[PDB]
Amino acid sequence: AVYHMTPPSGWLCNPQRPVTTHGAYQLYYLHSDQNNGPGGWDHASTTDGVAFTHHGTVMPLRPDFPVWSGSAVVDTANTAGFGAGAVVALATQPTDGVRKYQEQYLYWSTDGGFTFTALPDPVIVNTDGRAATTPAEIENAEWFRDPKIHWDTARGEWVCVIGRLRYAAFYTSPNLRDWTLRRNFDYPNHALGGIECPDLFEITADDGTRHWVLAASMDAYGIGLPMTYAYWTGTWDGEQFHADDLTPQWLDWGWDWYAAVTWPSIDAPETKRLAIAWMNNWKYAARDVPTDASDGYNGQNSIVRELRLARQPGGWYTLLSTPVAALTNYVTATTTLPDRTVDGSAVLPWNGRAYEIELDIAWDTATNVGISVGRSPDGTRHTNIGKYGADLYVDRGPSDLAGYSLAPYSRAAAPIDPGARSVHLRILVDTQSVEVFVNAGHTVLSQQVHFAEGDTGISLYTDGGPAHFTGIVVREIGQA
Repeated sequence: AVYHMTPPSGWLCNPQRPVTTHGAYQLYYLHSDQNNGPGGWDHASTTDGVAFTHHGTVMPLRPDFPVWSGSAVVDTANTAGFGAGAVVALATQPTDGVRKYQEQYLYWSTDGGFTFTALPDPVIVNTDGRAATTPAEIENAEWFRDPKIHWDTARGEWVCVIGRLRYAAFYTSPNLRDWTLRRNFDYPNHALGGIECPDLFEITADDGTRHWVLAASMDAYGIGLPMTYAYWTGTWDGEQFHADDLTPQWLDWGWDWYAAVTWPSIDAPETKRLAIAWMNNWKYAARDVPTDASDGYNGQNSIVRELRLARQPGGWYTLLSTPVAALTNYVTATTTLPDRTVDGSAVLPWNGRAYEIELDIAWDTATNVGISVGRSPDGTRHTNIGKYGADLYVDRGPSDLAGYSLAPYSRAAAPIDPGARSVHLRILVDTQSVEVFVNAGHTVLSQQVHFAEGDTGISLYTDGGPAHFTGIVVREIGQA
């Protein structure tokens, strides 16, 4: 990947919410030497959200004691007693290597999050596990992970949300060590998924109102929905979370945007948040990838995006997404191409493997319009991005690579007004991925695509009528 974070080597997995220290973002992420094997937390730093500097392991795997997802906060006020400004983290670990014993262990750092020390006794015990007898009880005790901590300014205390089987548990604490159980958060459509890597935060909307947001990585594929990140706007009152609407909204409609995490930006923590996700999907994550053979590593993170909460008619709010602005600083060349009308298909006179392409498409009677990226000159390979019916789709099927096929997960789609007769697209193409930001960023589709060396072309196509392709600009991107 030219501009997507990847591990120097090994298996990359769940990113952990970055903390801000030493004037930079300290990102942590699950890492293992063996693909889908046990591991711990590794560390990387980024000043702009694009380029990263890897620092190695920070919370190592220990004999039959791996470290799973969690979160870290800067104890500015020294509420935990490990020193003012100490970086305090909570992570799920299966005690004694026993899955039903998975509980939350605390780790702390006094050097801005570079080295950590472990607290021998877990701060949030899995009592369910030490009583689970029936299959149901055990299955439930085996889903108690990914603690996400948030400082509730209004109540002056720490609140933590933990993922369970189809529900989320909440705990509060004044010192990060002594936690008090609160009321679970239940949602009605369990076909949605069961809550992993939950997110909890406060953000101020474009109208100045403040809001809480509870989210989590799901798996609603069974009901035609994403396997990414869903969120419920609402309020946390210290006892329970009140979702404004029990039907959640989605942040990505692509195949690969899992275990996403968000964090407040440096320049505007209350209104703008940054977000990054592991670009993989458990339907096929456990396998070797092209990069394994070519570079000895497996997995990359998504591009970092900026989020903001916008008010909607009726009084509800929704998040909008956009590529981190800093990406612009890595643009090495900018190519504009003349507007053109095409009826059928046309190959653009440009080739590349890592770039961003923006364009507008307008049509009338056409029943399908789109653009193909990663097009091989032999015409057999390409990823299609277009509008059809009520879908703004991304079809990576024609890009399936022998020995690494992503089939049958080929056509992803975001909802789009079926009456739309034009659309704006901003597409980020890298060596192993395609990320599509639609229109104003309300819908985004992120997916890994295994492009071959020669998959460099771009073509335009329509079905059922001509379309006018305008404002075509391609920005080549170079790494650091």
